[PDB]
Amino acid sequence: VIPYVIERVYDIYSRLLKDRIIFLGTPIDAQVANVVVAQLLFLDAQNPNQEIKLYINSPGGEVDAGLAIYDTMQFVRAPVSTIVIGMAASMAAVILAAGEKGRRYALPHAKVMIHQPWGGVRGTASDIAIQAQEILKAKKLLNEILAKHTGQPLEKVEKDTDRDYYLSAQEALEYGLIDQVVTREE
Amino acid sequence: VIPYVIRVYDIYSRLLKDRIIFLGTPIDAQVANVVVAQLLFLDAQNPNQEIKLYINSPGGEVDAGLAIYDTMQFVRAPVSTIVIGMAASMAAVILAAGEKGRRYALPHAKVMIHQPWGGVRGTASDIAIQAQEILKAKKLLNEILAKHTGQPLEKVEKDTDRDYYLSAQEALEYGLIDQVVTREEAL
Amino acid sequence: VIPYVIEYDIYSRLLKDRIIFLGTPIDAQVANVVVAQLLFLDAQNPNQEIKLYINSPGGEVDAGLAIYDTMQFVRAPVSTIVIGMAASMAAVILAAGEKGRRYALPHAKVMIHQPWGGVRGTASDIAIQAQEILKAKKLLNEILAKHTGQPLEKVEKDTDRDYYLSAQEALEYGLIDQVVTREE
Amino acid sequence: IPYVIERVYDIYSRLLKDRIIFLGTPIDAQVANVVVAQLLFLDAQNPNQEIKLYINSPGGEVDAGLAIYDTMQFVRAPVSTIVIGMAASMAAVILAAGEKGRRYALPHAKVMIHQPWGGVRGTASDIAIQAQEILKAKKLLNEILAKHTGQPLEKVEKDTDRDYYLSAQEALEYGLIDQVVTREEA
Amino acid sequence: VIPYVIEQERVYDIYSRLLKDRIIFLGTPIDAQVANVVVAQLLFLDAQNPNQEIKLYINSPGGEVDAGLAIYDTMQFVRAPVSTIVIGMAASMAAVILAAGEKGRRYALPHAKVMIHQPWGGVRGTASDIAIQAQEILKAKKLLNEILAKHTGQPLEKVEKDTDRDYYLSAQEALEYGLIDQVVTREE
Amino acid sequence: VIPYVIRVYDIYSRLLKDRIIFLGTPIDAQVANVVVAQLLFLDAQNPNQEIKLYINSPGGEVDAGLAIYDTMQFVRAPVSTIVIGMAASMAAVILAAGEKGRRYALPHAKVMIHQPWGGVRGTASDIAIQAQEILKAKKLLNEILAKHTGQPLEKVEKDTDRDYYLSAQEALEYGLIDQVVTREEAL
Amino acid sequence: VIPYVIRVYDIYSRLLKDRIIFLGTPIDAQVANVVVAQLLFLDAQNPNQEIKLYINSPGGEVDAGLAIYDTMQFVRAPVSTIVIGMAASMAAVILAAGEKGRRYALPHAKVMIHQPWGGVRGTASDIAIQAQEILKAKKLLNEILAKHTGQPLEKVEKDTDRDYYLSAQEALEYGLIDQVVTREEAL
Amino acid sequence: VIPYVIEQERVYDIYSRLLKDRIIFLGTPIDAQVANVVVAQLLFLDAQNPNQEIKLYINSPGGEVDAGLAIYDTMQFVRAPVSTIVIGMAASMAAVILAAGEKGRRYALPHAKVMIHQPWGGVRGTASDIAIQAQEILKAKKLLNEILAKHTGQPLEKVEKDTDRDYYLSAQEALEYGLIDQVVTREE
Amino acid sequence: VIPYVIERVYDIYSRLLKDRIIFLGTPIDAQVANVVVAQLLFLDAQNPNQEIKLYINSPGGEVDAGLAIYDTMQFVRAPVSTIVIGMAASMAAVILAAGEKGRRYALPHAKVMIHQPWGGVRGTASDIAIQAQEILKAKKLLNEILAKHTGQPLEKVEKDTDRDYYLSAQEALEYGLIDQVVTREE
Amino acid sequence: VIPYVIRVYDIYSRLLKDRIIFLGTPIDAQVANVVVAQLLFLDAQNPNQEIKLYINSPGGEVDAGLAIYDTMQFVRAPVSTIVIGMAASMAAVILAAGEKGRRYALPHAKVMIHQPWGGVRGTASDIAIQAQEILKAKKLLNEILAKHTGQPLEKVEKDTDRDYYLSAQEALEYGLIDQVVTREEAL
Repeated sequence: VIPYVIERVYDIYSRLLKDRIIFLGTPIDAQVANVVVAQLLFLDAQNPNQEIKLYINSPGGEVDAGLAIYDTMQFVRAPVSTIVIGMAASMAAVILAAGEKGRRYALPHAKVMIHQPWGGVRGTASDIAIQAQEILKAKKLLNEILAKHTGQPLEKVEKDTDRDYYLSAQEALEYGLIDQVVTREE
Repeated sequence: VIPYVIRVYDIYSRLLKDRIIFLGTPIDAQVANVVVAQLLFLDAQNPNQEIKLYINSPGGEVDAGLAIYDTMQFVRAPVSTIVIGMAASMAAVILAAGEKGRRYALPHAKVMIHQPWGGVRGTASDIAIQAQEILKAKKLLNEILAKHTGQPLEKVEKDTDRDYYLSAQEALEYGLIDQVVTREEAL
Repeated sequence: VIPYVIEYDIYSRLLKDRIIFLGTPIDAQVANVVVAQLLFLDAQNPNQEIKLYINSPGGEVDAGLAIYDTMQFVRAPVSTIVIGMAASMAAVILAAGEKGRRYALPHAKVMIHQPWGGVRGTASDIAIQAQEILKAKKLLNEILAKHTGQPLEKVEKDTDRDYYLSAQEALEYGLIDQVVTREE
Repeated sequence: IPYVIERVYDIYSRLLKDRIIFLGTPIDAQVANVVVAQLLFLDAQNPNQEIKLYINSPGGEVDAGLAIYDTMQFVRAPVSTIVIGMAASMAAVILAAGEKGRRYALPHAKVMIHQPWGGVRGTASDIAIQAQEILKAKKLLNEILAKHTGQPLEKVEKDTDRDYYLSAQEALEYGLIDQVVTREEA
Repeated sequence: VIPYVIEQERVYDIYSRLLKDRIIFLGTPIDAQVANVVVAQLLFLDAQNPNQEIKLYINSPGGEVDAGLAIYDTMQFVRAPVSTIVIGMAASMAAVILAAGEKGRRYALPHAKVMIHQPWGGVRGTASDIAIQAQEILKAKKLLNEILAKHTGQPLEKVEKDTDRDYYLSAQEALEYGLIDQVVTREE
Repeated sequence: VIPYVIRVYDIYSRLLKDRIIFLGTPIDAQVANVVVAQLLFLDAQNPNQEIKLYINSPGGEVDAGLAIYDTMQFVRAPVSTIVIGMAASMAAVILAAGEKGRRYALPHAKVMIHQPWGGVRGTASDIAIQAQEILKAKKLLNEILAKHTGQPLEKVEKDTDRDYYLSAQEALEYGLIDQVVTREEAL
Repeated sequence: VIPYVIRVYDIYSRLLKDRIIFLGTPIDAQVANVVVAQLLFLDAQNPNQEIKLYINSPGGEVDAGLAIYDTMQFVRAPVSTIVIGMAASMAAVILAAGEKGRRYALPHAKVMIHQPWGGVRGTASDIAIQAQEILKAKKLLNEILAKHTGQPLEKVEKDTDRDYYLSAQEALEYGLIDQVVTREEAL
Repeated sequence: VIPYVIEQERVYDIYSRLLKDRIIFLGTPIDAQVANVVVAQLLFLDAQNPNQEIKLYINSPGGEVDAGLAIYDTMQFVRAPVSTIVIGMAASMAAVILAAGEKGRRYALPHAKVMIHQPWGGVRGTASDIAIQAQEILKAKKLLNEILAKHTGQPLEKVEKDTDRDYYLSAQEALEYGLIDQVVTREE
Repeated sequence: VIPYVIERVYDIYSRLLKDRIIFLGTPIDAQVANVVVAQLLFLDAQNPNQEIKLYINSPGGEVDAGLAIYDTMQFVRAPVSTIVIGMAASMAAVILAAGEKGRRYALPHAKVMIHQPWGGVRGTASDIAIQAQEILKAKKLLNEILAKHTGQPLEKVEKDTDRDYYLSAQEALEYGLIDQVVTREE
Repeated sequence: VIPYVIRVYDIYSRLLKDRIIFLGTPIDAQVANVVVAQLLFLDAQNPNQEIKLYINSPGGEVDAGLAIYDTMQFVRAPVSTIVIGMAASMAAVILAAGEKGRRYALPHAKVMIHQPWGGVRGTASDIAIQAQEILKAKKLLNEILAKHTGQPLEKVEKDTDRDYYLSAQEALEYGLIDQVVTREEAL
């Protein structure tokens, strides 16, 4: 059930998209990634110099899908501000941390969590070795991305993500995942 | 079966034009996102006009409910809360979080507060981590409740140990609402 | 298939004439949409009648009381008309219409009964839930006694089991004001 | 279940020959009836010789567990109880109900006591009746535990409000058993 | 929950709106119905202007061989040059389609992944029917290796050896392999 | 996810405006009816302008496929057929049934022809009736293929005994199409 | 299909007559009870004669595994343990708990040790109770392994953090067994 | 519907009756429970007489590696010589067990089939857990190739190449490979 | 529900096994093959010179399982007479035809059917090629076995088994699959 | 729930000792095999003593029923048939196939004859083959019925076109049985 607004009839999310606001509010798969990539490219084509706001409330999801969002944020000229409302876990926390530096925000009771990737393999030993190597490459890459955007040493990030690593908004600020905890509007 | 008005509105969209939002379901991430979206939209249209949030919900996910809570505190527009029916658990937190003086209940509405519910699976290491998170959430929700009701924290911790039901008048005495409204001329 | 009108689906068209249908079992979403319609019509005009057509087996107590409370709250008088059946929470809502403007079609029926529920959990949790339902049972008997004019002790006895009334019997009970057969 | 010759026994039937009964499953009416049948049989064979009830059970239905409890008190034969593994809820009541002086635990066995749980659907009148029955059951089980452990009733009622787990040594301190047994010498 | 745009009256969902800018998404596993709708957009855009570039964004694990080849053939069939961009993943038939973009206009985002491998299938039936189905798969396997060799510039024997099992490439490795022409990091 | 064009067309509806029809799914009665409806509509719009039928289908029900076949022969408008992807069984009959000279394949498209498949349960009398119908369908389809390909009937009957797969060039040699097209100028 | 021997024994019952018990399935309460019953029976038959416990199990419930562990320590009869196949988690604890000097492995048998796994749903209070129990079980199992292997407690706790697989020779180096046997004269 | 024999009082099902003649059947997929019951029969027969031959008839597609290795080790563990006979099929771990029979006493019926191939498995979990499981599979793969090389006399590199995919052998080919010692057609 | 006989208690099939009679009365899988092989080896060990009777009423089944039965019939010294009652299809018809020459029988309304094998393959193209080669080898082998035991030219057998090839008892006699149609007992 | 006699018999095994066989289920291969096994056993014990086959069956698979039929004709022992309840389709063929003069029905037993029922799936070629088999079975069963009843083949073909029900007295007049038996002294 999603309500509508006029002025031209908009659903609420389309209405906010007109104001350069995108929601990443679901677990992340290819389809979620494609629609977020589509909106980022659209907004950047309309104006490559105006801020885009990406609101995040997501438990994360597929690595390749999350990296397509990450890469498109880095690619577009428009600066992408990130705001976690609720939860930003796993690939969603990487995306949060990938916002334009200085414009990564959290609501006071929002939560961030980072952890190593999860996977599965079925097949002959030969096929398993191939797939295990890919997941091991993904694990290293995500730690490198997190270290780069938080300023933390890679060695520390690798230690912290070995299991589920939960951060309050203030703790995520100290970690370097966000730039500001926002409580009240101007 | 959602009715319409005429350019074309469903009934909830029509009320949204009048700065009325409904929280009438169990709360998950998707419900929180759409309520947050409506709050931000209305606050962007006019940060000085009241928003009314009608509540009829059994609660739901803590993170999702806290996203609504934080957005209510964040926006400049004052958010009046009205429980029709029931406001339980995270929905009771949100009810109590409305603009002070503008928190209302219909006469036969019910409020219920209780500690959070959860689940954990995994190794002992993973379970300890998840158990810590449930424990922090329980403490935080009791703190938010004490803060918006004025009750001492210890009393709240004790009252929410099991399901704690309040009538509208009892919720008023508890500090969860400001007024029980029976008739419209009384406003 | 729900047909349309151009000046609307048929229910939206009737809402333009200040008519609301309560024609399904009552849960939170049904209560919310009926409440929304009542508030909308009352904000359009707080002095003109609203007509609530009822054909429902009842449903959740909290949801039914949300409709009941909103009917009492709005300034607009809410006329109630049972077509078909009005059972349990829907019979409460019928009886709560503006006095003098509660109607029934000749073969429509009303049924009143104590609430129904369930509880699972430890003994401590069951004790809490049992007392909420027992408070609900008393309150619904009090509301029915109030709007019918029957003594509370009589209502409590009559609703111990399913208590069916014809339209004429519901009139005598005090749950409605008039059985209407013809339009005229 | 293996078999023994010298005319063939399964292992549990073979141990019954030595006056040993196993309570090794969740407790329902059926489990209670066969345990009761074994208690009555052994007591009729010899009302003066000890019976050994080995316990490894998460508990179960109250009425079924109390049928075992009552039959233990009823028979003249002394019933020694031994928890191997776990004795939870109604099974902890049964453990504690063994002949005083003859309630034993292996060193890593676990005991747990807690208030009863249940459910009912129906009219308010029917729910009121069922809630009353659960409340009487809760009081009765706390009274039985107070009786056999020597603990004050108020303490037992406070302890069983939620799951109350005890090690073997803690169960000894509680009064639920008489001895933690480690090796077969005494 | 796909958002909409108004007259950028005219109402577009976001993908229809990008289609107006000659952008097509291949963002799902490939079956006949996905292939048909991508072929339809290719034919439509080429009829509107046969000289303007088309951009095909790819985020797909691949799929049915016949369906992927319908997309491949339609790309060569239309006069409009089709640029391919892998965002996320381009595996199997999707990697064939990525590599089939206009030479010089095959792109990857920095962390996109490409994977190539021999086809997979199944058949039940009599030995006669199974032999027929096995022969079709072996022809498909050879054809896909030939198409890949053609668009990468790699020797056929190398491609056949590399696709015997799942062969994963980073964006930079796919450039070195010849499946793409450029890894793009920032817009400009 | 089917995109739209501008007033409002989905992409297939937009292409239908240019006299293009897709047969891109397994064939049942509902697929045949909508393809028949599009053929009749285009032929009524202009009985002299070409219609393009794009084919990517594994075939399907015989009666449904023959309704498409019969409607193509019936309408005055010439129907060009183009297999993109695959055209198997009734879809291959339909491909071969396009206007002589205007039956096309993309280079890696595939055609397959084979005898019909069915099933029946019932009494021996009922089974005998159903077996004779499938027998008549098998003969009729071989006759239609022989007609549109120019192949002798005994050859078609031998070839369709089991799944008979053809590349685009081999389908050209068979007489099922008139031209393999690589670039669009060829049409 | 379990064969029989002659009066009537199945093969496991026949081997039980020779004081041999198999732990060859995942461990739950029912498996522990029947293994306990066999240990008590053999020990009552003769408290001085060796019992052989053949192990091929992925482990299982902690309480069930500890009932087997405790009964082995309790009975006067010495219990030799022999892993054929695999002995993981509680089965590895049971293997290492055999009589000192009489813990054996076949050459390609494998041992694996790891911390316990569980789950719980419920209120925060109930979850806190269950997390402390799994925490106590995790510590207790590391202490038991340290005792029977001679390894320092901190090493066992580090090693069992994730699945820790050992060959027969590596389990010998760990102290989980006393001898790798290739031919039967070695026992 | 397994038939019975009487005192050939004493009642045997047919398999228990053949067990009396020191015959064991491995005629199902191999899991822990199959391995345990075969190990139990091996231990029982060897305790009754450690010097008399045991006959293990094989008709199995293989199964779990640990379970098959428990049978393999117990065959070497017992003093009694274990003769293996493949009737029907001996694939994977069952082919390892076939080849592990007493040298000179490994047999095949004329149309029996043998197949060898690398192990298969699966895992879900965190990357850390997956790496642990992948390492166990790779050790199992190497160990099984080493055991096969040992009992066939084949070079390790040859066995590793041959088991990369399903490697089927007729009875005569299995003799030439070294997995069996004799193809037997008629009794005598 | 299978009835019993005495003299010693036998089920009916075990009682007939005492008279050297084996039933192949089910579809053929490994388990069916193993139990038939077990009975053939048992009877041949009891007396390698006395006839064994194999009654057949089966639609056939797995090729490897059927060949294990076939090979054991050829292996044992005891002559195996085959009798089809009801139906002998596919692998069951091969087994029927493999009986001792002169002692292969059919009841008058029994039916025989021969046809090429059926299979399935799933996997990469490489795996499919391997499996398709195995089924093609099985198809050739079964035609060679049928030709050898019927005396028919291999080329004819290969043509006849291309689809389901049904034979009446008299037609199976003329084909060489059996030696005699039996109507009445001596 | 099958009762016993005392060395130990279930009730059907006890009656088998008296040369009584029950055909009391739908007929498939497994039922035919066990009835054939009993017929052969009894005939081997004494080829000169009557066997009684009690019938209460709706019929079943043709090949399975024909195996019983052929074994009845094959054995030297005369097989008397008695329908109690119902003998339909293949069970009616078997009833009519008992030893002439020894085919009986209880007074309210029912007999029904009808053409066979089947199913076919596959290509047209495979369906034609299966259709031929159903057709041969239909002709053969009508021939067997004409042979044991003495009815002309054409009449049987006509009567079995649909379900053809007979009372015991009508089955006697049809030639399917020889006697309706009401009381035991009448034998």
